[PDB]
Order: sequence, then C-alpha cells, then structure tokens
Amino acid sequence: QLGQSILETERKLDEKIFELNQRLTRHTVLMKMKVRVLPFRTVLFKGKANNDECTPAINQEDPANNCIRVEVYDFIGALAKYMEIYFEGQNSNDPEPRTEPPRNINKLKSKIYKNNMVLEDKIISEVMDRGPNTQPSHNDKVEVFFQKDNVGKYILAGVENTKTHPIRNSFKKEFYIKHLDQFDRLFTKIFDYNDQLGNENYKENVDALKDSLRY
Amino acid sequence: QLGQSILETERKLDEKIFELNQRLTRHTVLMKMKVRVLPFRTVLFKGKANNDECTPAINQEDPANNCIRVEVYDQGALAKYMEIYFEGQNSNDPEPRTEPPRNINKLKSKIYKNNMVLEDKIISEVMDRGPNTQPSHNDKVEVFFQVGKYILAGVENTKTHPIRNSFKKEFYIKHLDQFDRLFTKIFDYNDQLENYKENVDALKDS
Repeated sequence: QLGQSILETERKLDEKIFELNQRLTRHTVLMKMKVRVLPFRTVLFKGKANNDECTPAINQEDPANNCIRVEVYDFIGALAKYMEIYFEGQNSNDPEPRTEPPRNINKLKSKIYKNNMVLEDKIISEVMDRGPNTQPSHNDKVEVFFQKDNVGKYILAGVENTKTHPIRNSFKKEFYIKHLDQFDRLFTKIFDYNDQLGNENYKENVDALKDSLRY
Repeated sequence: QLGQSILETERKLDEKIFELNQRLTRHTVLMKMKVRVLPFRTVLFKGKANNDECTPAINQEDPANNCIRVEVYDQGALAKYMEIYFEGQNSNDPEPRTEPPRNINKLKSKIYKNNMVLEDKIISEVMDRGPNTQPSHNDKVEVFFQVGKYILAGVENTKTHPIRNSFKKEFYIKHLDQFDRLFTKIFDYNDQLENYKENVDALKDS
C-alpha cells in the first residue's frame, strides 16, 4: 500500500541526491586554482585525506592534494557548518585549473554545528556518504550522526522509513537535498570569484555592451 | 518490453529537465542587480514580456521587469539565446541578493549556429510554456525543426524512432545545464564586484 509508496518516494529522492552528487564531481577544478577571494564568512582549504579527516596542505595548489573543505561561519566558535569532498584518483598533469576533468568522489562528509535540523527529537549533526557516485540507492554506504535534543552513529539502511516514521524520507527531502544544493552553489561561486581575471568583459551600459558584440 | 522502457527512460529524462527548470527559477536575483561585468562573447538584458518576445528595458534594474535574455556569440556572430519569462512581480525589497525564486511562465531557446540534428531535421527553437508545472508536460513544449513547429506530445517516441528521448538526452538537458551555469556565473561576477579598476587591482594583488 503506502508502505511501498514511501519507498517509491525514497527512490525519487535518491535520484535527486544522485544528480546533486554528480554536480559535486566538477569541483576538482578548484584543486590547482589559487583561492584568494572568498564570499563573506566563508573559508576554503585543500589537503590530503587522513582517515575521515582532510588535513590542510602547506601548498594549497599542490597537484597531490585529494580533498577540499568549505567552511561557513555565523556572526551572532563562529563555525556553522562544513563540507569535505574526498576525490578519487589524482589531479591531472596540466598546470591549468580551469580545464581539470571531474573525478568521482570517494566520500562526502558534512558537519553541522549550528541551526541543525531535528528529525523526530534527534539532531542531524554529521553525514558521511561513502558511495556518492555509485548508484542512486546506496543507504548501506551512508552514515548519519544524531544527537539527543533534550556517540549516535547510524547507517541509513538501518534507519526506519515507514508511513508512521518516514525518517529517511524526512532526512533526504527536508535536509539533505537542500544541503547538497547549497554547498554545490557555494563551491561554484568560489570558482567564479577566482576565475574572473582574463575572463570578464566590463561594460557600464547595455548600449556599450551591444556595440562591442556587433560583428 | 522496450516500448514502455522507451517511455520509462523518457520519465527519467523528464525528471532531470524538471530539476534543471527548477534551478532557473533562482535567476530572479539578476533582475534588480546592475549587470556591469559579463563573461566574454555574452550579452545579458532584462525587459518586459510582449507576446513571445522580451523587449529590453531603459532601466535595467527596474523592479517592473519580468523577463531576462542571455545571448551567446561566436547574419552575425549570434550562436544561441535563452529567455526566461518569470511569473508574478519582483519584490518591494531593493536588495537583489535576497530576491525569492519565482515560477517561470515560459522558457524560450533559439539556436542559430552548431544546431543539433535529430533524424535529418535540425532543432532551432524550443518554447516550454509549462516548465515548473509537472515533469511530464510535453503538451506545453513547442519544438521548431528545419514553418516546422511541433508540439512534443505529438512527436514520435518508439524503439525505431525515439525522437523525444534523443531531443531530451542528446540536446535539451545539456542545453538547460549550460545556460543555468551561465546565468549563475554572471551573478557571481557581479556579486564580487565598487570601482572596476580598483577591484581588478585588488584581485591581482591576491
């Protein structure tokens, strides 16, 4: 009945997550790029994977780096959330960051320190997806950490998803899809912020813009 | 059975196009923003909808504007363009960065150069009159082939001629993806930019 409709919704959510995870593979481009200009209250670093940590590298444009972290701060110690992309393989032999091909992601870690979403009395505070580019349904490879709102690591494949408690569906729809979407838009913004030089036409009014491209 | 598998693939393609159409609703942020800096071989303008045309406005940051056009250059240099015709009105807030997304009335795409050929016919124009309605909205999609206007719901999609699936996978999905990445890039360039000569100097310094 609605039991497998809850599961049909989950498959629709998994397909959305899968496309979001595919967009994130495009950020290999940031690895060799000098990231000097960042949006407000935003920190980015590159490093090498050491267990479930991305250790920051001394050379931020080192071709040997395999992971990247983006931090977001609040100005209400200030750390609100972060995302670590751990890429598979190696960065190319080409010095140009712009032409860097996308690589599959080994694992994707998210940590939330402030304004966390509560799913049925348990706070989502960390997500580790160990198979983001495998197949849409990979609940077996997703670890979710919950904190009691009034230590707590769960594999998504064991979390309840019934009509009475659609915890997995609530996690994917209400939290994870928007979360992945936001971080993706942020990684892209950082790239555009640093790839302006030699790539931007400056025209005060549309008249002067229209005049330059009339040929 | 492959007949229903051709249709199962189409549903998977329709869901992809639906998410791409949802991303496009976010470009309302560009309306009140002064678009001072653009990527090369690009032209952007904001205007008001007049039938299936977007007329360019005198005031480019006018809250009353409802449509936006992005042109890509290579009869002239024009290669392709996309017009987003937003439903409703822009907010009463002067700040472009906080502008809420709005649903899109119609989405028009025109291709002048390097057009994709689908079974001996070139795709030269697409008008989607219901992009944010439901994933399967073929009734509201007009495709022009080279006068030769076809409603997608009437176009064949069988194992022998999977014309709709070829249109959706080989052309439309990538097309919507690139134009969305372009509208986003334009916003980011103008978000960072403030004196242009001083800004370029400060970016070069770091």
